[PDB]
This record gives sequence, structure tokens and C-alpha cells, in this order.
Amino acid sequence: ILPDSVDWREKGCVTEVKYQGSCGASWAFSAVGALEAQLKLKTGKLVSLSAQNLVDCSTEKYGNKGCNGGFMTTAFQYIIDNKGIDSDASYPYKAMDQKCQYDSKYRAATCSKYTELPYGREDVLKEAVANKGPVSVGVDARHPSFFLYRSGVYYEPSCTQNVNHGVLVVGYGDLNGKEYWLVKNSWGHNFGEEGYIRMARNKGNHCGIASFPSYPEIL
Ligand SMILES: COc1ccccc1C1CCN(C[C@H](O)Cn2nc(-c3ccc(C(F)(F)F)c(SCCN4CCCCC4)c3)c3c2CCNC3)CC1
Repeated sequence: ILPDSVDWREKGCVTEVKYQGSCGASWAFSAVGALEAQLKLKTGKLVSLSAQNLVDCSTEKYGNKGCNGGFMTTAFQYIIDNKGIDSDASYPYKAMDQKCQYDSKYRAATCSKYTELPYGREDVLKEAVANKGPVSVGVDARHPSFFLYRSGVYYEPSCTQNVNHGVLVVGYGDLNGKEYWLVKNSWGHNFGEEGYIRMARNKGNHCGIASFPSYPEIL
């Protein structure tokens, strides 16, 4: 029923890796990442969506704090409420808290709903990644082994299920018997494998990868 491997990058549904710099907007990058894939799936056009738009506009009414962190779910709720999000090109990433400058004239995507997946359920995440597209997730990235990761399947014995960094699952597979989640980060191309990390899959919700997954959909 489900494929052994998926890689949404090969379906033209994933934009280039971005670089959040010293602004804690991983939540914003994870959210736009997931919506970018739905925009391509539904319109055939792959366009980077404005993470800055989320940082400036999906703020304290959404429980978010811009460069001091936030949630992908309430980012999606902002896009829903706002009836749009601007393209990255029109509303570029400055890695700073700014005044909201959303302009409907440069709306590149919309969002009608989002779905949150049950805590810890990697089978359900697998299904969603296969059948719906890239899923926005949280991970515990506060380990040197994570930010120093280069290649292979990341496993960290002291990883917890308490998430603190937003990323985007763009697929899954296995590498010589070790199953993994294919994860797009927002630490630029010099993080990991050209900006991606393969994280242990079906090993007890490792690094809380399936603790808080969510994905948007477009009407
Ligand atoms: C104040 O709330 C308001 C107010 C108004 C409207 C809506 C809300 C929302 C109500 C509640 N929801 C989500 C729920 O709490 C579920 N959930 N989600 C997460 C969750 C997911 C992804 C990420 C990630 F790493 F990917 F970014 C994260 S990193 C922490 C994000 N922090 C840090 C700084 C302060 C603000 C942002 C956490 C957690 C939980 C529960 C347990 N702890 C972790 C968020 C806010």
C-alpha cells in the first residue's frame, strides 16, 4: 500500500534549502516548506513562500514570538485567517523581527486547513508523507551530534521526544537496513547533506520527530 521510499524533492515539490541565521524562525521555514509542496501539487508552480511574512505577522495572537520561536500550526492558522501568504521574492527574509508588511497584491499561496497528527505515531506520519506530502515537524535538536551531523542516519541515544526546532519531513527511506526520515532543515546548505538530515525512523519517536507533526492543505 505505501511505497518503501519517498522523496518529494524528486517530485519538484521542494524549494532550495534556506538559511535562518541567528533568527529562531525554524517554525516559519518549516511551515512555508510544507505549504510550498501543496502549492506545487495543486498549481504545478514551485515558489518559495515568505517565512518573513510569518515572522512579522503570525505573532502574539498566534502564540508566536518571531525570532524567539513559534509554531507551525498557528503559522498555518495565520495564513488561513489572512487569506494568503506572500512569495519569498516579494517579502524577503531579513532574519529579524519587523512590522507586518503583508500585501495581498503579492499573495503566492493560500491555506484552507491544516491537520495535526497523533503524538509519536510514526506509522501515521509515514502515511501522511506518502499520501499528502511533506509534513512539518518538531525535533529535539539541542545536541552537538545533531548540528554537527554530516551524513548517514542520525541516531542520538540522549535525544528526547521534547521538540525545540522546526523542520520539514520531505520523505523517508532506508540506508542499509536503518530506516530514516528525510528532513529539510533551515540551516543552509553547509548543514548535513546539502541542508538535509536523515533521522532515525521507527526507533521510538526518536528526537520527537513524530511528537507534533502537521501539514496544510489548499482548496
Ligand atoms: C499560547 O498558545 C496560543 C495562543 C493563541 C493561539 C494559539 C496558541 C497555541 C496553543 C498551543 N499550540 C501547540 C500545542 O502546545 C502543542 N505543542 N506544540 C509544540 C511545539 C511544536 C513544534 C515546535 C517547533 F520546534 F517545531 F517549532 C515547538 S518548539 C517550542 C515553540 N515555542 C518556543 C518559544 C515560545 C513560543 C514557541 C513546539 C509543543 C506542544 C506542547 C508541548 N510542548 C511542545 C501552540 C500555541
